[PDB]
Amino acid sequence: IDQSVVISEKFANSIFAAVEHIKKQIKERDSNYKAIIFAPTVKFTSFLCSILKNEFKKDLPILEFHGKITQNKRTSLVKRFKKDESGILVCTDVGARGMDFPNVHEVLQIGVPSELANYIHRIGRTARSGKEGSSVLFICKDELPFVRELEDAKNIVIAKQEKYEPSEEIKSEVLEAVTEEPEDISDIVISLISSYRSCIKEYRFSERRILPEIASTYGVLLNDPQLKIPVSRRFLDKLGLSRSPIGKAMFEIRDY
Amino acid sequence: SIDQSVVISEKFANSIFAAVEHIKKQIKERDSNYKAIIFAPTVKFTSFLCSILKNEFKKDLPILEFHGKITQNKRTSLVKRFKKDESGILVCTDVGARGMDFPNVHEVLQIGVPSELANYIHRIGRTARSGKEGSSVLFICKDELPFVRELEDAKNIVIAKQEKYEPSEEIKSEVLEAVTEEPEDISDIVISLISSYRSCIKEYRFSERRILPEIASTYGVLLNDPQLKIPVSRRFLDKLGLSRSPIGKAMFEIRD
RNA sequence: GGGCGGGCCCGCCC
RNA sequence: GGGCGGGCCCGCCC
Repeated sequence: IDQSVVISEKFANSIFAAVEHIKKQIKERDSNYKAIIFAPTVKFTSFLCSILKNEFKKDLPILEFHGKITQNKRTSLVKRFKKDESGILVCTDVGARGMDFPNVHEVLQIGVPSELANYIHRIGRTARSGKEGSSVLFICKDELPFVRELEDAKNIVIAKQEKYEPSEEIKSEVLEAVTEEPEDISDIVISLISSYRSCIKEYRFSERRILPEIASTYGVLLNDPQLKIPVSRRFLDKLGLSRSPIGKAMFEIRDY
Repeated sequence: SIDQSVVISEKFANSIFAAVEHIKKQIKERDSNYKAIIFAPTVKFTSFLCSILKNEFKKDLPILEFHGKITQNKRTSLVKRFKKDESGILVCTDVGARGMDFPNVHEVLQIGVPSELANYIHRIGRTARSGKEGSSVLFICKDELPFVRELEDAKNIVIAKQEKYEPSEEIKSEVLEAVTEEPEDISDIVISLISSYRSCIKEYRFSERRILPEIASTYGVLLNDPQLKIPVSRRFLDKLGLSRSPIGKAMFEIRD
């Protein structure tokens, strides 16, 4: 397994990095690309499918797959993806139940996994039964402590590292194809905020840095970097970031 | 070291009385030095059992409620507490088993069959530990019996002591009077049992035509009107998929 | 001791 | 789509 890790300045930029990477692979392989792309939350998984569809609906079949997909539909698109020699399966850390897919070229990871163990489980889906394979972990600056934890804990090193700053061209291409409304982007980012908040201690993250960055994804996606997430003073209490400067950095109070 | 027995009652509901009587006896004989685990199929039913057992033995013993929908903090504490207690009854579902090794447990009671054939073993493991003696009592009803035959054929276990049980009018009144729950709650409770039992029919070779009406009849029995059926909407009956079924007519009273 | 919310997943049934 | 049971991680209040 040829493991690599693409670091970006902002969490959001991991999205672009991934889209670009996919475009390159499709061009080189003439649309003979079959990859699994993992995501931290269900809402963010669906969000990724939209983008990937708007980008590569024509070239590849984009498959959404997570816990909140009904069992019938889950059984059918596992069978389908087993058959497909081309397509991208976007999913969360779903159970291995019957997740043995042949001829998978790459496993992509946008953002760290919920728990340290899953990193191993994810890359297992490629380079099996003799075939070659690659893994690409797209993270941001503030997620880095995860890689260190992979070594100290599970004793795994990622040989190839690389920085990434997105072109103004790619940012516009992606964001333009985003049809979701602000209320949906908020739901999406909040699910990320909660996910990342849950794995701070485990990955020795810096709360004061990581949360604001994740939240900033809201503005970045709505093409207004300095626009913060609108919430009620009550909702903020419900998150427990009410009297916190981190909260003032992440959110815009609107209780009037 | 495990003295296994099984008390068969005519109706599911009667297993409740059988258990309460059993517990009273053990308390009398042991002068309240009784420590037992009593397993239950659903959460709501577990809580319902705690109410009864509290009204019956709050003075003599500590009654502890323990299931998946108990918050992790409260779960850590009452595990510690029960480990320490030399007297008390833990009412729970097939929870855990993350460190569920409780010392000096005298009996494991089981009201109704377990969800999985395997769990029967797991449950009785909690007694007769590290040399000490222990006993198991399985309270079931006529229609659950196929479970015992399945235990032999599959798991190759035989329960030596059997006993048929028909409750006195005295005990029925003692228990039911202490029940503070309202009819809407008794409906919620029985429905959880209806669904639990419906999920383990094929596995235990139960007769749907017999077992479900019996479980549902628990509603009347508890409200002291044996022929009173469970009130539900034609919509709710469709949600369960027992709409055009005679079994549904036997279990429910339609109010569309 | 009591109350409440959030992220991910698994098993079984209709 | 719904139901029953369960696992892991996180936050808040008294």
